[PDB]
Amino acid sequence: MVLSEGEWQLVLHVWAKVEADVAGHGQDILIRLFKSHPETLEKFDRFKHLKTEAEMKASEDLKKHGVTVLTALGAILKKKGHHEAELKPLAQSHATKHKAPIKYLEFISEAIIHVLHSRHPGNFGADAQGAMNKALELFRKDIAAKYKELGYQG
Ligand code: HEM
Repeated sequence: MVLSEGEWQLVLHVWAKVEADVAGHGQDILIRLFKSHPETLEKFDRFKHLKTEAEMKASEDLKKHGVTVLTALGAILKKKGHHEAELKPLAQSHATKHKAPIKYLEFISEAIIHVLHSRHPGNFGADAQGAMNKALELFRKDIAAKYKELGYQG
């Protein structure tokens, strides 16, 4: 698929606001994922012991991982579709080591959209949400194709 320039501008305009507080957004997104879809927590040996939202919010480790996650995603989005090199090591680790199914990438996608909608209503109207959804769908499609080349699931 291909996004237009005007779609990429909508994506990077809201992402510029996210980047004012990467750690806070990273925490909100992972906590949303883990509360919405508790099954995903089981993939993280590092975090699986966390019982409550309160425990998640107080974890320095979870916050650090949120920063890692959003920094990797932010680098991919700023490539505006030209992200083949950034995607390769990410696909390899998530297919072979972490075993992160496409369905769980859908779930974190939903979590990202929820948090941007909650925190940035003025810059995340319907057209901006549509552009962010397309960017994330593009990401998932390209990662699924690499999963296939690497010998993991769809
Ligand atoms: C926007 C989607 C995601 C991005 C950009 C992302 C990014 C990253 C990065 C950069 C790392 C560290 C380096 C590496 O191991 O590749 C990592 C590790 C990891 N990811 Fe993801 N990830 C995403 C989605 C997921 C999902 C949905 C799952 C599983 C439900 C997952 C499970 C893991 C695990 C288990 C680790 C290792 C954590 C640890 O023990 O240090 N990832 N991810």
